[PDB]
Amino acid sequence: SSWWSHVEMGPPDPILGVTEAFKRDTNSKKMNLGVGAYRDDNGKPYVLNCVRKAEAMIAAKKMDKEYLPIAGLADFTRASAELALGENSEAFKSGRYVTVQGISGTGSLRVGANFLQRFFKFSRDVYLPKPSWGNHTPIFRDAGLQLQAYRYYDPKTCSLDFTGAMEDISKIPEKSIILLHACAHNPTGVDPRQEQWKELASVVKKRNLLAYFDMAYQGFASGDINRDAWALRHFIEQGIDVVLSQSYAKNMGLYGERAGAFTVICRDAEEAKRVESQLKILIRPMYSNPPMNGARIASLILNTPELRKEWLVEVKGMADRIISMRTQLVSNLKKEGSSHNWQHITDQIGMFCFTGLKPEQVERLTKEFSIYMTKDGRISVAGVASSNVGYLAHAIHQVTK
Amino acid sequence: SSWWSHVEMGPPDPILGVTEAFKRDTNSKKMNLGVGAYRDDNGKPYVLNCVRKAEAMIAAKKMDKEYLPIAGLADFTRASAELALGENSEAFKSGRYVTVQGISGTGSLRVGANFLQRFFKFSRDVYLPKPSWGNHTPIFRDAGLQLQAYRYYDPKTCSLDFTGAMEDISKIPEKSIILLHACAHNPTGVDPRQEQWKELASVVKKRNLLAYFDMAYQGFASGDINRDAWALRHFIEQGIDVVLSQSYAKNMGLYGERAGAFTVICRDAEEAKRVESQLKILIRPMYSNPPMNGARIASLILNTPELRKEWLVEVKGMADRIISMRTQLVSNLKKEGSSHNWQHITDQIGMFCFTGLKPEQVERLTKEFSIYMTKDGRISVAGVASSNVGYLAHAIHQVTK
Ligand SMILES: Cc1ncc(COP(=O)(O)O)c(CN[C@@](C)(CC(=O)O)C(=O)O)c1O
Ligand SMILES: Cc1ncc(COP(=O)(O)O)c(CN[C@@](C)(CC(=O)O)C(=O)O)c1O
Repeated sequence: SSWWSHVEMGPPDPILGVTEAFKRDTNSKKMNLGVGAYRDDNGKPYVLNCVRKAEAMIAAKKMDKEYLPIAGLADFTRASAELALGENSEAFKSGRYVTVQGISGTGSLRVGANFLQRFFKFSRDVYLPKPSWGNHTPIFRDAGLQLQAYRYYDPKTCSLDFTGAMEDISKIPEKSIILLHACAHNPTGVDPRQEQWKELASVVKKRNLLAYFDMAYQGFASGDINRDAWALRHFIEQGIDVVLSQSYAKNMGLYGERAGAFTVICRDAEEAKRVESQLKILIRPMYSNPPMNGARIASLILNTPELRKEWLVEVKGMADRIISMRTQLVSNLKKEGSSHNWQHITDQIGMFCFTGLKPEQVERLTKEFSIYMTKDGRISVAGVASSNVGYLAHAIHQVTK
Repeated sequence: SSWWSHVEMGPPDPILGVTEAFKRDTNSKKMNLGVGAYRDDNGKPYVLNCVRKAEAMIAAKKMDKEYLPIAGLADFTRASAELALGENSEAFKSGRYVTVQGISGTGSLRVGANFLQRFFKFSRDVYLPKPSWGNHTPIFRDAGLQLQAYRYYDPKTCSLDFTGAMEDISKIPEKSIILLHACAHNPTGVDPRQEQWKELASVVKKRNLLAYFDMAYQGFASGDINRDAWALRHFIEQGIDVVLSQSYAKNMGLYGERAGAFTVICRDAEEAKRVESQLKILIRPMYSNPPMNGARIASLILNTPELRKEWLVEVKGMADRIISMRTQLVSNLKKEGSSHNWQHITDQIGMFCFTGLKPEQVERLTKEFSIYMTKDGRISVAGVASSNVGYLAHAIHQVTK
């Protein structure tokens, strides 16, 4: 017997594990529609133009690789706050916030759950939608809080169960924590309507719950960043002090560089100066300081007028294309002769489609066509190219026929 | 009352907090001898030549920014294992290890403490030397283990208390955890002698303790990487299955890029395949996947024959210079007319000197000369340039006179 003879084999990740499996397939026509990762119309990873140019200035500049403050690059930190909040914003104009650079959305989400475990003295309960992104569970559980659920999706009608959500939300105990997805709900692609949001805001404010916003797709829901931050701002402007996590993994295609941020909306500037210190105390014994590259890239872009403009034209370009892939898919399904209603494909927003396929179908998909998706029926439409939309339509159809 | 009205002001970091304070000083002659960060002889951050060239190949190559497996870049991962272990090594040749890319030394150290909290079923006790690097405490405490201490430094004689260490170590309960610094003990600069190491190995093996090695200075103790890994290898070759954390922050000057790795020495290749899965399950809900840049740089260097050679000439160059700064300092102290014995300055190895200065002296140093060090009397000699060795000697002397 050794030290680790009792450590058993744990399973591959529900999501990430798909990329691993995909990797090993020898089928020349394999498609990885597992993770939410953008591909150009050639079905090739796409590094944004503004990104290529921002990296080049960094180089040109001959910058050091010295340790960053515990909290991250100030410029990035500040530029994020702003991207989330809006320049007009009183919250931002008053400095009543604390933004800390995190290890992308995941890392921010975690710093945040660990902050909460430590200082949220009113409850240990975090409420997640049904369904929610898989990683939300272990992130919160590992940080040490309890998990709960509120109704969200209605698979019978392929949309938001608003009456059920309102009922569940209306009964969450006061001062509990609720996780809401800012826009492009994962894995559903169905977000509450503006009017619906106004209503949720009321009940959240009414029940005095702490709103935890996960903002991983700003600019992917509508192709417009300010429109994507509506709901978030609407909440804060209603007097709800939220906490939020931002990812630059998809909107900037900085996936493996890992750039993100965790923000806390406080009552005052002084309150923020104290939350800040405790966040740093939290981060220090975790990874000490954050990865500089991704943050340097982001910041140069966010803070360089022409990089910001180009960035926005590119975020528009990526959303339009997913749209053109959605369109083409449904169209192909009818063309293959599909008797099914594929309306949700084009109804849904974001990088995926929550297709409704059963596990046997997902299974057949992988094995007969070398098409990889998650077991919940979620496909990354973001990863389809003009060249294989036909192939997918066909397979989806065969296994559905 | 708000959400965070009860969150109090926590203090600035013992180490990192020094850089912050340093930042704000307007004294044109200020020196930051707080953190262990290398400066060239002009007292300027130094980005290694092999680094500048490896970054350039990355660019030239026009590589993607796609998500990395949960465990890191394989090449980096493997190249690390090797750097730690040696190519000859049976442990390495047998594949009885698991190396996971971490967020530098800190992040690896943490993934490791969280793994231990989760799977080390024999104790919750981690033994640290007296003194140890400040961050070791909160890293382990936050991960959830208990902290203990074993005697190490003897301030009366400015060296290792070998008889006291052996006594303390000889009584640590079986299957407990002990943290040992591979080389260039922080903040002491005094490492056990080869013969001393052989002896420690015996008692560790004898008491059946789990050896946790912190390898943040490989190549900084002697200017030779294989010599720096002696002790580590000696242990494993004695049959001790260690766990270790590596940082590329100093030896490669990748500070803010954050490249590191956590390794576990297992009994078999199959045991390693199972520890690996659990490590991934651990990492996933933490930061999901690691920062690619630093790892890409490291790997290209480690795995490119000519980059490895140049890298080694540069690691030699950095160690020699610290040595020349140590020499020059003591020399200057006598020249200023110091009545004190500064022998430890040149006796000590690594990036610092554990000077012995009292807090009032440290305080006067900062305020009258704008020279920043940690309160424990630790100065980063690595940060001295030919141009200010005189200034430091003089100040040290005034405040000591
Ligand atoms: C809702 C949501 N939040 C946070 C994250 C975290 O991403 P980051 O740590 O890379 O910033 C993701 C990632 N969703 C992806 C793209 C990736 C993943 O599973 O990690 C997905 O495939 O669902 C997400 O979908
Ligand atoms: C013994 C030891 N282990 C691990 C680390 C972690 O460094 P990394 O996370 O940057 O890889 C350091 C850093 N020691 C420094 C340089 C930096 C610090 O305090 O974080 C020091 O000034 O002591 C260290 O001294």
